[PDB]
Formats: sequence, C-alpha cells, structure tokens
Amino acid sequence: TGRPEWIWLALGTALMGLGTLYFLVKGMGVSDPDAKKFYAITTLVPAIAFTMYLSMLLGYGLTMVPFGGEQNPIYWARYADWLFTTPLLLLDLALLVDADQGTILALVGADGIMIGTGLVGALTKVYSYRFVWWAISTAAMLYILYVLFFGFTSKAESMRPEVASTFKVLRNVTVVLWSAYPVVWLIGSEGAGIVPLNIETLLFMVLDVSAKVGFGLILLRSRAIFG
Amino acid sequence: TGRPEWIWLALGTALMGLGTLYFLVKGMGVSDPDAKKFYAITTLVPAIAFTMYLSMLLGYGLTMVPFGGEQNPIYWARYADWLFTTPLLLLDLALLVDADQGTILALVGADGIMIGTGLVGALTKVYSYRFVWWAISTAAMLYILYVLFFGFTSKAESMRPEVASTFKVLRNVTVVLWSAYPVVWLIGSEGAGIVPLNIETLLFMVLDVSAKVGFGLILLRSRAIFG
Amino acid sequence: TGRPEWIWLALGTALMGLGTLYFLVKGMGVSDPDAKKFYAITTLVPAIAFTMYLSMLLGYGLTMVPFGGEQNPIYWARYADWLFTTPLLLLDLALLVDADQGTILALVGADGIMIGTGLVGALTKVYSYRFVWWAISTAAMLYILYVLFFGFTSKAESMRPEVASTFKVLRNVTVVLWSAYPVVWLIGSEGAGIVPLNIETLLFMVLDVSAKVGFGLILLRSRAIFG
Ligand SMILES: CC(C)CCC[C@@H](C)CCC[C@@H](C)CCC[C@@H](C)CCOC[C@@H](CO[C@H]1O[C@H](CO)[C@@H](O)[C@H](O)[C@H]1O[C@H]1O[C@H](CO[C@@H]2O[C@H](CO)[C@H](O)[C@H](OS(=O)(=O)O)[C@H]2O)[C@@H](O)[C@H](O)[C@@H]1O)OCC[C@H](C)CCC[C@H](C)CCC[C@H](C)CCCC(C)C
Ligand SMILES: CC(C)CCC[C@@H](C)CCC[C@@H](C)CCC[C@@H](C)CCOC[C@@H](CO[C@H]1O[C@H](CO)[C@@H](O)[C@H](O)[C@H]1O[C@H]1O[C@H](CO[C@@H]2O[C@H](CO)[C@H](O)[C@H](OS(=O)(=O)O)[C@H]2O)[C@@H](O)[C@H](O)[C@@H]1O)OCC[C@H](C)CCC[C@H](C)CCC[C@H](C)CCCC(C)C
Ligand SMILES: CC(C)CCC[C@@H](C)CCC[C@@H](C)CCC[C@@H](C)CCOC[C@@H](CO[C@H]1O[C@H](CO)[C@@H](O)[C@H](O)[C@H]1O[C@H]1O[C@H](CO[C@@H]2O[C@H](CO)[C@H](O)[C@H](OS(=O)(=O)O)[C@H]2O)[C@@H](O)[C@H](O)[C@@H]1O)OCC[C@H](C)CCC[C@H](C)CCC[C@H](C)CCCC(C)C
Ligand SMILES: CC(C)CCC[C@@H](C)CCC[C@@H](C)CCC[C@@H](C)CCOC[C@@H](COP(=O)([O-])OC[C@H](O)COP(=O)([O-])O)OCC[C@H](C)CCC[C@H](C)CCC[C@H](C)CCCC(C)C
Ligand SMILES: CC(C)CCC[C@@H](C)CCC[C@@H](C)CCC[C@@H](C)CCOC[C@@H](COP(=O)([O-])OC[C@H](O)COP(=O)([O-])O)OCC[C@H](C)CCC[C@H](C)CCC[C@H](C)CCCC(C)C
Ligand SMILES: CC(C)CCC[C@@H](C)CCC[C@@H](C)CCC[C@@H](C)CCOC[C@@H](COP(=O)([O-])OC[C@H](O)COP(=O)([O-])O)OCC[C@H](C)CCC[C@H](C)CCC[C@H](C)CCCC(C)C
Ligand SMILES: CC(C)CCC[C@@H](C)CCC[C@@H](C)CCC[C@@H](C)CCOC[C@@H](COP(=O)(O)O)OCC[C@H](C)CCC[C@H](C)CCC[C@H](C)CCCC(C)C
Ligand SMILES: CC(C)CCC[C@@H](C)CCC[C@@H](C)CCC[C@@H](C)CCOC[C@@H](COP(=O)(O)O)OCC[C@H](C)CCC[C@H](C)CCC[C@H](C)CCCC(C)C
Ligand SMILES: CC(C)CCC[C@@H](C)CCC[C@@H](C)CCC[C@@H](C)CCOC[C@@H](COP(=O)(O)O)OCC[C@H](C)CCC[C@H](C)CCC[C@H](C)CCCC(C)C
Ligand SMILES: *C/C=C(C)/C=C/C=C(C)/C=C/C1=C(C)CCCC1(C)C
Ligand SMILES: *C/C=C(C)/C=C/C=C(C)/C=C/C1=C(C)CCCC1(C)C
Ligand SMILES: *C/C=C(C)/C=C/C=C(C)/C=C/C1=C(C)CCCC1(C)C
Ligand SMILES: [Xe]
Ligand SMILES: [Xe]
Ligand SMILES: [Xe]
Repeated sequence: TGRPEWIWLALGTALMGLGTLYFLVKGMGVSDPDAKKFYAITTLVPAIAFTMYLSMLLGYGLTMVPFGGEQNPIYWARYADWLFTTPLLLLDLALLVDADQGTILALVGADGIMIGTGLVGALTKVYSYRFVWWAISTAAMLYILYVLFFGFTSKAESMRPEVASTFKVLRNVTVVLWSAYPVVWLIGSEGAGIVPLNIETLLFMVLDVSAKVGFGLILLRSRAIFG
Repeated sequence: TGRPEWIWLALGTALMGLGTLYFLVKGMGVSDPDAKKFYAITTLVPAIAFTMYLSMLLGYGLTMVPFGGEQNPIYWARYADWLFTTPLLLLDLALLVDADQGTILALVGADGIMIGTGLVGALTKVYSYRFVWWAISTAAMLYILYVLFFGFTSKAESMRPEVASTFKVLRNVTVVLWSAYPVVWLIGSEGAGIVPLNIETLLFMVLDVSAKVGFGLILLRSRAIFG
Repeated sequence: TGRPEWIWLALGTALMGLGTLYFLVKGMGVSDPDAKKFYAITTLVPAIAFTMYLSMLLGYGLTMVPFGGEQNPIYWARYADWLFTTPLLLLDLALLVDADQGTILALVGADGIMIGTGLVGALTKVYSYRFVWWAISTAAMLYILYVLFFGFTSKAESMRPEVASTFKVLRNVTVVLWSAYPVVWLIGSEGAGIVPLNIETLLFMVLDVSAKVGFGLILLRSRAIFG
C-alpha cells in the first residue's frame, strides 16, 4: 500500500526541486545559443520530475489496480513524468552528437511507445497480460539503447574530444540506468511482488535522481555543451 | 458487445506487427538522410497501430458508454492510435511535397481537432450530441483533404516526376480511405447502430491496414523518398 | 453547480467560432510563408478554444470534485484547451521576436508545467493541497511572463519598428491578461469560493476571448507578420 514509502517520495521531490534550482542558477548568464538549448532541455527534466514526485508524495499520483487476486497500489505518475522526461534526455544526447532528424524521430517514437506501453501494463487488470506489455516496452527500450550505444557513439567520433568523451560517459550512464527500470518494474508491485513497494520506490528514486540530476551534472558541467 | 470481433482485432494486430517488422527490415542500411526520415515516420505508424490494436484484442482499449437507451461498447484505443498516427502520415506527405511549416502546423492542428473531437463524440453520453462532434470532426477532415488534394498536388508539381507521381497515388489513397472512416463511424456502434460492432471492426481493420501498411508499401518502395 | 453559467459558455463558444471563421477568411490568399505561420498558429488557437468551450456548454467538460466539505463542479476542459492553446500564443510571440530554440523550449516546458500543474490542482481532493499546485503553477507563469517582458522585448528591439511596436502591444496584453487567470482561479470555485461559478465563467470568458481573438486581431491586422 502507499504510506511507508512516503519518505522516498519526499526525498525525491526535494532532490528534483533542488536539482532544478541548481541548474536554473547555473545557466542564467549563458549566451551561447547551443549551451542554451542544453540548459533548457536539462533544466526541464528535473522540473517535470519534481511535479510528478510531489503528486506521489501528496497521494494524487497513486491509484489502485485490481489484478492477480488483490488490490495493488500503482503510482501512475511515473509514466506522466517519463513520457516527457525520457524523450528530453534523448534529445540532449542527440544534440550533443548532432543526430539526424529521422533518428531523433524514431528515438522519440520508440520512447513514446516504451512509456505508453509500460503505462498500459501497469494499469491492466489481467495479471498475465501486464507482462506482455512489459515485453513490448522492454523491446522498445532495447531499440533505443542500441541506437544510443552504436549509432550515436559513431556520430560522437566526428566531434571534438570534449564532446566525444562527455558523450561516452552520458551514454554509459543512460544505458546502465535505463535498463534497471524494467527489472525493478518486473520484481516490484507492478509485476511480481518480489520486492515491496517500499523498497521499489527507493530504487526508482536513486535511478531517477541519477538519470536526471546526475546525468544533468555530468553534462552541464562539461565544456561539451558549447559550440 | 466486445467478443466476436476479436478475430478482426487479432488479424489487425498481426498485420500491423508484421508491417512494422517488414519496414524495419527494409530501412536498415539506408544512409540517405531524406529516406531515413520517411522510414522513421512510416515505420512508427504501424508500430503505434500495433500497440493499440493489441490493447483492443486484450480488452484494455474497450470501454462502455451509456447513451440512447442501452450500454454501448466503445473501443477508445482507436483515437489514441489515430492521434499520433494520422499526423505522422500527413508529415510523410508534407515531406514528400516539401510543405511550408505553416501549412504543416495547420494540418497537424486540424488533424488533432479531428481525432480529439471524434474521441469526445464517441464518449459523449447525450446520444444527440455525439453527432454534433461528428460534424465538427468531419469538417476538420474535409479541411485536411482539401489542402492535400489541391494545395499539396500543386507543391508536388514542382518536384521531379517520380515524386509527383508517387505523391499522386498516396494522395488518392488517403483521400479515398480517410473519408470512409466518418461514414463507418456514423453507421457503426459509435453512432447509428446500422452496422454491428462485428462488421465495423472489420471495416476499420481493412481501412487501417490499407491506410498504413498499404500507404507505407507504396511510399517506401518508390524512389520518391530519395533526394 | 453547472447550469446558470451556460450563457457565458454559449457566448464563448460563439465568439471563438466566429473568431476562427474570421481569421480563416483573412489568411486565405496569403502567400508570404512568414505570415502563413502566424495565421496558422493564430487561427488554431480560437479553433481549439471553440471545441473545448462547446464541450463545457454541452456538459461534457464538467466534472465533480469532492473537497473541503461538499461536491464542487470543476470544468476540466479549460486545461485541455490551455494546454495547446497557451503554447501556441507563446510561439506567435517567439516567431515575431525570432526567439532562440532553447528559450522557446524552456517557455513551452514552463507553459506545460503551468497548465499541467493547475489541472492537478483543480482535481485534487485535499482542499489544502490545491493551493500548493496553484503556487507551483503561478511560479511557472511568472517565469514565462518574466522572459516575455524582459527577454523578448530585448529581442524585439532588433526588429524593424512595426514588429517592435506590435510586439509591445501583444506583450502588454498577454502579461496583463495571463496574470488575471490565477487570481480568478484562487477566488473562484477551484479555490476559495469567494466568487460564484456563474461570475467566474464570465471572467474566464472575457479573458479567453481577449487573450485569443483580441490578441489575434492585434497581430493579424498589423504588417508585423510579414518578412
Ligand atoms: C509522444 C507523447 C509525449 C505521448 C502522449 C500520449 C497521451 C497524449 C494520449 C492521450 C490519448 C487519448 C486519445 C486516449 C483517451 C482515453 C480515455 C477515454 C480514457 C482512457 O482510460 C484508460 C487509460 C488508463 O485508465 C485506467 O486507470 C485509471 C486509474 O487506475 C482508472 O480510473 C480507469 O478506469 C482505467 O481505465 C481502464 O479500465 C476501465 C474498466 O472497467 C472495466 O470494465 C470491464 C468490462 O468487461 C471489466 O468489468 C473490468 O474488470 S474489473 O477490475 O472490475 O474486475 C473493469 O475494471 C475501462 O472502462 C477503461 O476503458 C480502461 O480499460 O489508459 C491510458 C492509455 C495510454 C495513454 C495509451 C498510449 C498510446 C500509445 C502507446 C502512444 C505512443 C506515442 C507515440 C510514440 C507518438 C509518436 C509521434 C511523436 C510526435 C514522435
Ligand atoms: C496534438 C496531440 C497529439 C493531441 C493530444 C491531446 C491529449 C494530450 C490531452 C490530455 C488533456 C488533459 C488536459 C485533459 C484531462 C481530463 C481528465 C481530468 C479526465 C477527462 O475525462 C474525460 C475524457 C474521457 O473520459 C470519459 O470516458 C471514460 C471511459 O469510457 C470514463 O471512464 C470517464 O468517466 C469519461 O469522462 C466523462 O464523464 C464523467 C461523467 O460522470 C457523469 O456525471 C454527470 C453529472 O451530471 C451525469 O451523471 C453523467 O451521466 S450518466 O451516464 O451516468 O447517466 C455521468 O456519466 C465526467 O465526470 C468526466 O468529467 C467526463 O465528462 O475526455 C477526453 C477529452 C480529449 C482528450 C480532449 C482533446 C481536446 C482538443 C480536441 C485537442 C486538440 C489538439 C490540437 C490540434 C493541438 C494543436 C497544437 C499542435 C502541437 C500543432
Ligand atoms: C506538453 C503537452 C502539450 C502536455 C500534455 C500532458 C498529457 C499528454 C499527459 C497524459 C499522461 C499519462 C502518462 C497519464 C495517465 C494517467 C491515467 C492512468 C489516469 C489519470 O487520472 C488522474 C488525472 C485526473 O483524473 C481525475 O479527475 C477525473 C474527473 O474529475 C476522475 O474521474 C478521476 O478518477 C481523477 O483521478 C484521481 O483520483 C482517483 C481517486 O480515487 C481515490 O482513491 C483514494 C484512495 O486512498 C481515496 O479514496 C480518494 O478519496 S475520496 O474523494 O472518494 O474521498 C478517492 O477519490 C485516483 O484513483 C486516480 O489515480 C487520480 O488520483 O490526472 C491528470 C494528470 C496530468 C495530465 C499530469 C500532467 C503531468 C506534467 C505536469 C506534464 C508537464 C509537460 C511538460 C511541460 C512537457 C515538456 C516537453 C515539451 C515537448 C517541451
Ligand atoms: C523548487 C522549484 C523546482 C519549484 C518551482 C516549480 C517549477 C517546477 C516550475 C518553474 C518553471 C520551470 C519549468 C522553468 C524552467 C526553465 C528552464 C527550462 C530554463 C532554461 O534556460 C533557458 C534560458 C534561455 O535564454 P535567453 O532568454 O534566450 O537569453 C539570451 C541572452 O540575451 C544571450 O543572447 P545572444 O546569444 O544573442 O548573445 O532561459 C531564460 C533566461 C532569462 C533571461 C534569465 C532567467 C533568470 C531566472 C528567471 C532566474 C533564475 C531562477 C531563480 C534563481 C529562482 C527559480 C524560482 C522558480 C519558482 C521558477
Ligand atoms: C512485432 C513488433 C511490431 C513488436 C515490437 C514492439 C514495437 C511496437 C516497439 C519497437 C520500437 C519501435 C517504435 C521502433 C521504431 C523504429 C523505426 C521508427 C526506425 C526507423 O529507422 C530510422 C533509422 C535512423 O538511421 P541512423 O541510425 O541515423 O543511421 C545513419 C547511418 O550511419 C548513415 O549516415 P550518413 O547519412 O551520414 O551516411 O534507425 C536506426 C538505424 C540503426 C543504426 C539500425 C537498427 C537496426 C535494428 C535495431 C534492427 C532491425 C529490427 C529487427 C529485424 C527486429 C525488431 C524487433 C522489435 C522488438 C524492435
Ligand atoms: C465555426 C468553426 C470554428 C467550426 C469548425 C470546426 C473547427 C474547430 C475545425 C476546423 C479545422 C481547423 C482546426 C482548421 C484550421 C486551419 C488554420 C490553422 C489554417 C491557417 O492557414 C494556413 C494556410 C497555409 O497556406 P498554403 O496552403 O501553404 O498556401 C501556399 C500558397 O500557394 C502560396 O505559396 P508561395 O509562398 O510559394 O508563393 O492553410 C491552407 C490555405 C488553403 C490553400 C486555402 C484554404 C481555404 C479554406 C479551406 C477556406 C476557408 C474556410 C471557409 C470560409 C469556411 C470554414 C469551415 C470550417 C468547417 C473549416
Ligand atoms: C527485444 C528483442 C526481443 C529483439 C532484439 C533485436 C535483435 C534480435 C536483432 C539485432 C539486429 C542488428 C544487430 C542488425 C544488424 C546490423 C549489421 C551491420 C551487423 C552488425 O551487428 C553487430 C553488433 C554491432 O556491431 P559491434 O558491436 O561489433 O561494434 O550488434 C550487436 C548485437 C548484439 C549481440 C544483440 C543485442 C543484444 C540484446 C541485449 C539481446 C536481447 C535478447 C535478450 C537475451 C531477451 C530477453 C527476454 C527473456 C525475458 C524472455
Ligand atoms: C465542412 C463543410 C461544412 C465546410 C466546407 C467549406 C466550403 C463551403 C468552402 C470552400 C472554400 C474554398 C474552395 C475557397 C476559395 C479559393 C479560390 C481560389 C477559388 C477556387 O475554388 C475552386 C476549387 C479548387 O480549384 P479546382 O478544382 O478548379 O482546380 O475548390 C473546390 C470546391 C469544392 C466544390 C467544395 C468542396 C466540396 C465538399 C466535399 C462539399 C462539402 C459539403 C457537404 C455536401 C456537406 C455534408 C453534410 C450533411 C451530412 C448535412
Ligand atoms: C514565483 C516566485 C516565488 C519566484 C520569483 C523569482 C525571483 C525571486 C528571482 C528573479 C531573478 C532575476 C531578476 C535574475 C537576475 C538577472 C540580473 C542581470 C539582474 C537584473 O534584474 C533586474 C530586473 C530586470 O531588469 P530592469 O527592469 O531594470 O530592466 O528584474 C526585475 C525583478 C523584479 C523586481 C522581480 C519580479 C517580481 C515578481 C512579480 C514578484 C514575485 C513575488 C510575489 C510578491 C509572491 C506572491 C506569493 C504570495 C501569495 C505568498
Ligand atoms: C527520469 C527517468 C528515466 C531516465 C526513466 C527511464 C525509464 C525507462 C527506461 C523505463 C522502462 C520500462 C520498461 C522497459 C518496461 C516496463 C515498464 C517501464 C516503463 C518501467
Ligand atoms: C491509421 C489510421 C487512419 C488513416 C485514420 C484516419 C481517421 C480519420 C480520417 C477519422 C475521421 C473521423 C471523423 C471525420 C468523424 C467521426 C469520427 C472519426 C474519428 C472516425
Ligand atoms: C486562451 C487562454 C489563455 C491565454 C490562458 C492562460 C492561462 C493561464 C496563464 C493560467 C494560469 C493558472 C495559474 C498560474 C495557477 C492556477 C491555475 C491556472 C491554470 C488558472
Ligand atoms: Xe531524441
Ligand atoms: Xe503535417
Ligand atoms: Xe514558445
């Protein structure tokens, strides 16, 4: 049920908020139109995360879904977050590597299906079908990471060393972090309740902050964002 | 009610999936950044259609709406599909003809209102109002087809013969197919139940596959997508 | 409750519709691709407003929310409207002033959070929390107006006099009008019921038409939209 994890939601709300404030108070006198895009994209990520986490702490983003043989607490707000949030992170990577519009669109579409599909899964009443949606969603994710790791790295090789290396760190961090989400989902309250909603919220919390604030820090503090 | 049409939903899911796989396995070694956009846009259409159709087969995208004087089964998932799907098809046409940003925006907006409006209609409890929404939606569609047929054809005349002719076929196919949707809606379970939900799902199924996979095949197999 | 304000909804529906028709019947023979964008963006605003207002008149966009100690009537359709509508207006201003992509993205994101946040607030069951969302939403708005008034005006100074001055009028009108929305919300049925839903709907109606049709008239009737 939703009550004991309140603390992980509260620390998450706090961390996203401060992460937003810090980024805002760092790109203020930035004139380079390129760095400007990066700060805008990167500042918005934690800001959206902030609002959704707060809706979870306040209980608004929690819903109850009947499946298996009981009433399960499903925090839907995560998808609302990730829906805009994951595409933004991808965009940062695309700008850094100067990706083709076509691949950016394919990536954004793949990302949309990933979250949309995972949302349908977390809300499906037929326990067994939830995992079908999980598989489709995970397939979409693998497609995204495949392009990031192999297609983007290649595009990064044509940029100057600062960009290429900062991209490498960002690439490694997103590939590692993103792939932890589906596993958490599968073993948490949205799938096989192996892990309690308590510990689950703590995992997502560490993953989200790292994937946003951490990712944000690595990027916004490198010279890579400058033309 | 929703059970007998299961087969049309299943074949639709299958056809969209295979259509997605085929397109994916055809634009793999494509380097031309132009063709790349077309494959990305065109591959995403059937992929989204795939997920929504599956939600209908699995019963998730079906809801019940009280109107007239009974409980009517309304597959809402179609709008979720068409919401992203119809705009994408329009974009393919715009890229092919190299449309102005302003007209692309007007077209996307008109398309958004068309599906949004039709969604409101399919879910409205006052039987008589459903048709008001239908009219507004149909008006938006007519605006889109008017621009495609007269405005776009003109823009196509300035491209090389392969583009102009492929555009012509695509234009004719979308104008004919798209206009069948409102009629089906009006005579099906969403409006006047003249046609059973059974036969309706079969019509949309033929229309959707043609309008996506068929449209996709005609486009992706022509040299028109190359610069 | 929702019944007596029906007239403000009906006049609003009428005014948005005629405002859409007028704009459509004014940008018909416009060839300048720049003016074309402005007409497209500006025509879509009242069109969307039209559909949402009609959903409110017809009772579809009204929902009931329990909070405080009673059943309150909340017209949710406003957010659906403003969600696409406010960003479009911002885009008109950005195009006029030729804003950086980064600031356009930050503005669109800030706007999304503003409406998304206000929507969550209008639907939150814990009376006290509604105002938290209100504050966050108002903070997002202030961020937008700050950039419009100080950042954009500066960008406008680099354009020719017709653009700079038309921008000034548009700037003043949006800053004044937009800031009236949060106050209305705070004293209306969504917050402290100081003002009845009757009078509230009349205020939003005057604000919406001015902010869209009025804004639209000032812009589309100046030479500022031409390159
Ligand atoms: C790219 C962009 C950023 C992505 C944004 C997508 C977003 C904008 C789309 C909005 C789309 C719009 C057209 C759809 C509107 C649907 C609306 C009418 C309602 C939908 O409701 C379903 C929702 C989830 O709601 C469910 O959970 C809540 C909370 O827990 C419940 O309150 C609600 O009731 C739930 O609804 C489901 O169950 C109801 C069930 O009642 C059941 O009745 C049956 C009868 O047999 C049984 O009795 C059931 O059993 S039982 O438990 O009691 O035992 C009983 O429960 C149903 O009535 C409801 O109909 C429903 O099934 O779904 C969310 C769907 C998401 C949004 C779909 C996303 C679609 C796709 C993946 C998008 C891909 C994006 C693509 C990548 C874009 C590409 C282009 C780019 C620009 C590049
Ligand atoms: C461009 C882009 C791709 C398009 C994406 C648009 C998408 C992102 C928007 C999300 C928008 C967001 C701000 C709105 C959130 C609304 C939220 C609070 C809930 C909304 O619910 C209404 C939904 C449908 O839900 C309905 O169906 C489900 C399933 O069947 C039901 O479970 C649900 O309850 C239904 O809700 C309606 O009825 C409820 C009724 O209870 C009633 O109470 C009355 C009391 O008098 C009576 O008792 C009724 O009678 S009775 O039957 O029992 O006899 C009883 O039923 C109400 O309480 C609910 O409030 C509701 O009325 O609506 C979907 C709306 C859609 C999304 C609107 C789209 C808006 C517009 C067309 C978009 C244009 C896009 C434009 C083109 C963009 C341009 C810019 C581009 C970038 C270019
Ligand atoms: C940028 C673009 C244009 C913006 C578009 C955003 C849009 C596309 C997003 C769609 C997102 C999707 C992933 C989320 C789907 C959620 C879905 C599953 C259902 C969500 O439901 C919640 C809705 C509102 O619904 C509520 O109102 C209706 C009508 O009045 C109700 O019918 C419905 O039931 C309500 O739901 C709430 O309450 C239910 C409660 O039941 C409760 O149970 C508890 C148990 O303890 C108590 O018993 C309660 O008490 S009591 O009253 O009876 O006494 C009892 O009520 C819950 O079950 C439900 O779960 C729910 O809490 O929420 C709308 C959320 C909005 C859309 C979030 C927006 C997110 C963020 C701000 C977006 C920022 C955008 C950013 C700027 C983009 C940046 C990138 C750009 C490209 C630049
Ligand atoms: C705890 C919180 C998380 C809770 C708050 C709720 C929150 C979720 C909602 C807030 C809205 C939020 C979504 C906003 C995100 C904004 C973020 C994306 C911005 C990124 O930033 C992008 C820049 C774009 O820059 P520019 O204007 O174009 O400048 C051009 C210059 O003139 C050089 O030109 P040249 O190249 O030709 O030489 O934003 C514009 C630059 C401006 C000119 C300068 C702006 C300065 C700021 C207004 C001040 C910084 C903020 C404050 C320290 C406090 C923040 C309070 C909070 C309530 C907003
Ligand atoms: C049955 C199914 C429908 C069910 C699955 C669920 C499904 C709904 C969800 C899946 C996600 C789906 C939304 C993904 C859609 C992707 C689609 C839009 C892609 C269109 O494709 C666009 C390209 C962009 O190309 P590039 O990377 O930029 O290459 C540049 C090159 O180096 C030349 O450069 P130069 O010009 O300078 O010379 O995608 C990138 C090109 C890559 C470099 C190569 C990628 C190869 C693929 C990973 C392999 C093809 C797929 C496999 C046969 C099987 C598919 C499995 C499925 C589970 C994903
Ligand atoms: C009461 C109503 C509110 C209720 C109706 C419901 C409503 C909510 C839904 C309707 C859909 C609505 C969303 C549509 C909005 C459209 C709006 C955004 C359009 C803005 O307009 C943008 C232009 C783009 O122009 P272009 O086609 O690219 O022209 C290029 C030219 O050849 C020069 O080229 P050069 O530069 O190289 O020299 O639209 C294309 C220009 C076309 C070529 C000309 C089009 C003309 C129109 C079809 C006729 C005008 C409309 C009618 C008077 C009546 C309207 C009826 C209503 C039902 C649609
Ligand atoms: C979602 C799933 C179902 C679908 C997966 C798609 C996959 C089957 C097809 C992938 C095809 C592409 C590689 C196309 C060929 C492109 C050609 C130019 C050949 C190059 O391909 C070679 C390498 C990239 O080059 P280098 O690493 O040497 O630098 O691909 C590296 C390829 C590596 C080895 C494969 C990617 C490995 C993923 C992580 C394995 C996914 C399978 C999981 C074990 C399934 C788990 C499900 C369980 C729960 C049932
Ligand atoms: C949605 C409805 C309500 C609104 C429709 C809008 C309509 C009334 C206005 C259209 C205006 C534009 C034509 C503006 C004039 C532009 C000028 C340059 C004149 C050119 O106009 C001439 C031609 C295009 O040129 P060519 O075909 O010769 O190459 O337009 C070809 C015009 C053709 C003849 C009209 C388009 C025909 C549509 C399909 C008919 C819609 C009416 C249906 C019969 C209503 C059904 C409703 C029932 C169920 C109540
Ligand atoms: C949402 C709230 C909580 C957060 C507000 C953010 C704010 C605290 C920080 C603003 C920081 C920026 C000004 C950053 C500094 C940039 C430097 C170059 C210095 C320039 O700053 C000077 C001027 C702009 O220049 P000119 O007017 O002289 O031409 O800013 C003009 C600054 C003016 C004076 C401030 C903007 C005034 C707003 C309207 C006041 C908001 C506070 C309300 C009274 C709170 C109401 C809440 C109640 C209900 C509890
Ligand atoms: C700030 C948030 C980030 C970086 C979120 C990333 C989320 C994912 C990669 C989620 C993936 C999921 C699946 C692959 C399948 C099951 C459900 C999800 C949505 C958890
Ligand atoms: C892949 C799907 C396609 C090409 C769908 C096209 C759909 C339309 C043109 C739908 C139009 C409708 C109306 C004009 C009015 C009534 C309701 C709709 C949504 C069925
Ligand atoms: C056509 C509509 C326009 C220009 C709408 C503008 C709306 C706003 C600026 C709304 C702002 C709000 C807040 C700042 C807080 C509380 C709730 C809102 C959504 C009313
Ligand atoms: Xe992207
Ligand atoms: Xe388009
Ligand atoms: Xe904007």
